[PDB]
Amino acid sequence: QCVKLNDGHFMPVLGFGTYAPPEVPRSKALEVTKLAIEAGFRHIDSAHLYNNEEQVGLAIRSKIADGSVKREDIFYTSKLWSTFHRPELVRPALENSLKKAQLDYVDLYLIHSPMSLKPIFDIVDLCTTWEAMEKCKDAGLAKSIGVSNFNRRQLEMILNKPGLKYKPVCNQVECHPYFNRSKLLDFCKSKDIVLVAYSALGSQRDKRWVDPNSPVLLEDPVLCALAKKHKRTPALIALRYQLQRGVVVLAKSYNEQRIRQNVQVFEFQLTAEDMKAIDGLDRNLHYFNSDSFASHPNYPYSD
Ligand SMILES: NC(=O)c1ccc[n+]([C@@H]2O[C@H](COP(=O)([O-])OP(=O)(O)OC[C@H]3O[C@@H](n4cnc5c(N)ncnc54)[C@H](OP(=O)(O)O)[C@@H]3O)[C@@H](O)[C@H]2O)c1
Ligand SMILES: CC1=C(CC(=O)O)c2cc(F)ccc2/C1=C\c1ccc([S@](C)=O)cc1
Repeated sequence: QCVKLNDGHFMPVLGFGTYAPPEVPRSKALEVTKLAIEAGFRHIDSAHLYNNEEQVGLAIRSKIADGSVKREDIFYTSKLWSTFHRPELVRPALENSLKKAQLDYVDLYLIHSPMSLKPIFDIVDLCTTWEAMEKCKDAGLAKSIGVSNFNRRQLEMILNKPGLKYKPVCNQVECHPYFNRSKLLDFCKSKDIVLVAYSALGSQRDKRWVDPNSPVLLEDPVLCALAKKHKRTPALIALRYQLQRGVVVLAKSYNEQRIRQNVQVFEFQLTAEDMKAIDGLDRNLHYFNSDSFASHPNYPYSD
């Protein structure tokens, strides 16, 4: 199914995450994005940062070419990287992501992060960045625009901007049973802003930003015990948890079996008691936990 965004467009509630670390051959993104679409994924999450937009757009275009899907059946997101926050850089950055993917438009374009970088940190009025995203939606380059990694105060800045034309349709943030974002989720729902969860499965645990001593979400005993009760898997429990909270959830897998497993999230449900047990896992744990973000003046978790 799909959720209706506050601008009238529609977002599929389960999305495929395309990020893989640079040790993975660029060509794997092409193969696993085709598998994801074959499996039933219709929402595809990419970013300038991921260095995979050529491969991901080819996968989408290839699945249009063989008649498996139409362009309008695919929801494709890209993101503005943080060295392009200056308003004059936003449109060219988007047109580059479009040229790489070879698409006429993205369904969704996000400010990837509030933590601006020199075009070394930068100081940018993100309200001006936002005005330039608005113009991109006006131009038809992005169907919808939104933000990623914004905390409540940074989102309020956008929402209270003098002469705002379009609300962010979404805030894409770290969100999973260890860090379930209940308060931010409530705030978003009160503004008809969709919360989209990334690292919903515990993150890739990349050693550059994630402490390998952090607990492994998918080994959690409550998730395991739920997975055994429903005869599903811990990953599926964690994904279904978000859908029943009204969260759009991403899932990265470069594995053929797992990509196909993840679509099973539509095939079952959890009870109130299951949901309450999962909500009781919350421990304020963001897996991305690095000096590279934490020392930034607009670090979202400075809270
Ligand atoms: N906006 C941002 O700042 C931001 C930040 C992080 C992520 N994201 C987006 O969100 C996407 C997903 O988040 P993430 O990359 O942190 O990964 P994730 O979705 O939390 O997945 C973590 C690991 O879960 C494994 N997995 C997938 N399905 C599984 C299953 N059924 N059972 C067991 N393990 C399974 C995957 O390993 P395998 O590949 O081996 O299956 C994956 O590497 C990202 O790729 C990117 O598209 C955005
Ligand atoms: C892999 C990665 C992600 C995850 C994703 O989007 O899937 C990410 C998300 C952000 F909001 C910001 C940075 C990153 C990132 C790599 C990265 C980290 C620090 C820097 S610099 C040293 O500040 C540059 C790049």
